[PDB]
Parts: sequence; C-alpha cells; structure tokens
Amino acid sequence: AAAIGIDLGTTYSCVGVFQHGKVEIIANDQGNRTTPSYVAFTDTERLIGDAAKNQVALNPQNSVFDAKRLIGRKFGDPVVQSDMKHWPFQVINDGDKPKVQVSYKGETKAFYPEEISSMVLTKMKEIAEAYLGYPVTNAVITVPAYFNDSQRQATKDAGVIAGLNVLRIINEPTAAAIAYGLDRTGKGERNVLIFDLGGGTFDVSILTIDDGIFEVKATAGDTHLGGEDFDNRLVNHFVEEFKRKHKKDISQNKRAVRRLRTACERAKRTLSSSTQASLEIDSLFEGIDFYTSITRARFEELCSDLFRSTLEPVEKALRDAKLDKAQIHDLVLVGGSTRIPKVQKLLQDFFNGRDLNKSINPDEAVAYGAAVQAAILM
Ligand SMILES: Nc1ncnc2c1ncn2[C@@H]1O[C@H](COP(=O)(O)OP(=O)(O)O)[C@@H](O)[C@H]1O
Ligand SMILES: [K+]
Ligand SMILES: [Mg+2]
Repeated sequence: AAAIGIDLGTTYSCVGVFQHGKVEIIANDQGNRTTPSYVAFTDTERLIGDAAKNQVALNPQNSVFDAKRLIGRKFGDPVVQSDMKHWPFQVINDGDKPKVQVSYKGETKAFYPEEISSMVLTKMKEIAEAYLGYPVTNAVITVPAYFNDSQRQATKDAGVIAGLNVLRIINEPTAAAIAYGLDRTGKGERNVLIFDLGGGTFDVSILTIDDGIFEVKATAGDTHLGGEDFDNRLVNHFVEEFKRKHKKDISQNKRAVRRLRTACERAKRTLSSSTQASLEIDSLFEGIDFYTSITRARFEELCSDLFRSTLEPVEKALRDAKLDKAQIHDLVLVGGSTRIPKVQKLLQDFFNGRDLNKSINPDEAVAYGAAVQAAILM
C-alpha cells in the first residue's frame, strides 16, 4: 500500500501519491485538486473542505479555518491575539494554549488547533483512499521552512490524531524543489529560489542543494498577503457596483457576502486563463439578481499595490543569502496565486526575463514533492 504526500496548507490542502512511476495529484469528490483547510460544525454534521467554505450559514461562529496560524503557539502570543480580531470563531485560553470553541449539534465543543488540523488531514486521507481504493496509513506532511520544533511536533501530532504514520515532516520549499527533480544535481552548490504566493501567506525561500542535501539559506515574506486578500478586493469592488446599480448596501448581509465571495474566487481563477470573467448570482440580495463581469486588466488594477509588494521580500532574501540574481540557478513558482499572469510577469521582469519553473501547477507542487519523498521512504 502506497504512502501519500500531503500539503497541509493555511488555506488549501492537496494530496498526491506516487504510482505508475510518477506523482498523481488526487482530486476530491467535487473534482478539485485542492481542498480548503476549512471545517464547519452544523446542526447535524461536520463539513470539511469546499462544503464548509461555501456554506451560507446565518451563524458564522461555527466554522473554523486558519488553524495553521495557531498551531504550536501560546494563547498570549501577539500573533494569536492579533489574528483573533479577524476571525468569526471564538478562541479561548486553556492553560495558555489556544482552543477554538464552537457549537455543534447544539452543544458547545472546544478543539485544539492540532485537532482541527487533524480533521483536514483526515479529509485528505479519505480523498486518497477513495482514489486508491484501499486504506492509507503512511504519509509525508509538509510545513513552512520557518516552523520551529513545537510547530513541527504539533503537525506530527495532527497526523497521529488523523490515523497517519508520519514518515517525515519536510519543508514546503524543499518539497517544491524535489517535485522538479532539483535534488538530483550532483556535486557543486545549486541555489534555488522558491516564490510562494498562496491563499493566506507569501514566502520566498532560497535553498542551496549540494550532493542531494538541502540547506535553507534565507526566508522572507508576508504572513498576511495572499489570494484571500485579492478575493477581498474583488468582493469590495462588487459590493460597490451593487450599491451603484441598485442603491442597496449588501455588505452587512452575511449570506449575500458569502455567496459573492464564492463567486469572486471563481471569477479570479478564471481571469488567470481568460481576459474577462462573468459573475452571475441569482437572488443575491432582496431577490435581486446580480449579473456582471470584470476584465483581467481591471482585476490587476484593483490589486496592483499588493502584487508589486511581493518584490521587496525577494530583494531581502537575496540580500540575506548574499547572492546575486545570476547566482540563482532555478526559480520555482509555488502557491495558487502565482498562477496570476501579472504576478508571473513582475517576477520574470525582476529576473530579467528568465524562465520560471511552473509546469507543475503551483498549488500542487508542494504535495507533489511530498509524494516523491513518501515514495522514497517507502
Ligand atoms: N487559477 C488561479 N488563479 C488565481 N488564483 C488561484 C488559482 N487557483 C488557486 N488560486 C488561489 O490560490 C490560493 C490558494 O493557494 P494554495 O497554494 O492552493 O493554498 P495555500 O496557500 O493554503 O497553501 C487561493 O487564494 C486561491 O483562490
Ligand atoms: K496548499
Ligand atoms: Mg502553500
């Protein structure tokens, strides 16, 4: 029985398996090759993934996401205190450890972040088993390069809770380099830059690989810049358009905003391959249909400051690594948001036109490398 590779992501997770000699990234039951790291507790069931993220509930307190932001941290951590101010669910203190408290089937329940993450890993395990047709018990799970020992142990604990034997925890940028075979270099140092713009975080890592051995030389980024922020700019744009056209403010109706956010995320993705996207929602607010569109150009304008801001951490990483651009041998794209053409253009221009590694979908590259590593260790 195969071991799998799992990218347990801040916003989206992905699972792959090495078989027939290569990695197959596995689609979930809605046919999506990544799954939101998102749980919802309802009157009658626990929803995980797409069903949780797109649920349109009257009571927003009972969904949980961003557990990776809490994992391995103490309640009084200023990052925890800061993040709590923008989550709809309740974080409580139990012996200086944060727990999330929700109502499920009418009863109050609290969960440690490792337990929430275990539910996401359980879903990914189940996606893999549905595809393989047999049970899976072994996995490699990835984490950010900047995770410390406590965060790594907590991620392994989430794996154990989910019923997995965790063969190894590897760094996300290392996983991406392995996906592209950059581990097979030979004697002599090879410097790899990983540009990872995801749904919630932006990370730039510089790795040196020497005779198969990886060393992280520098990391930089922004833990609050990602695709969700671009979604938010689109949602705000369309809320303004609705008010302009229909003289009604929908922004305080949680159900309308949720439906709009789901439609906006789809439209954003479409703008990565097409030059315009339709946005069509029946009965969005007070019975009023909302049919409209947006061009790729307009989306780029809405997000221009955020896209440009990704270049400073690249300069920082290079400075910390004491490397010139020409000393970087391979550039690798990771993260769903690096599928945005404007983002690729900015990075390519910064690197004087050089080729970017992007043939593996960037939102899948981490799971791909994790799956290669899982096959190696089994
Ligand atoms: N084709 C696409 N174009 C633009 N953004 C995309 C595309 N596909 C996924 N995304 C965005 O990628 C982000 C998720 O990135 P991903 O790397 O899958 O997760 P994480 O950052 O949680 O590891 C989401 O904001 C999603 O909307
Ligand atoms: K991911
Ligand atoms: Mg990621």
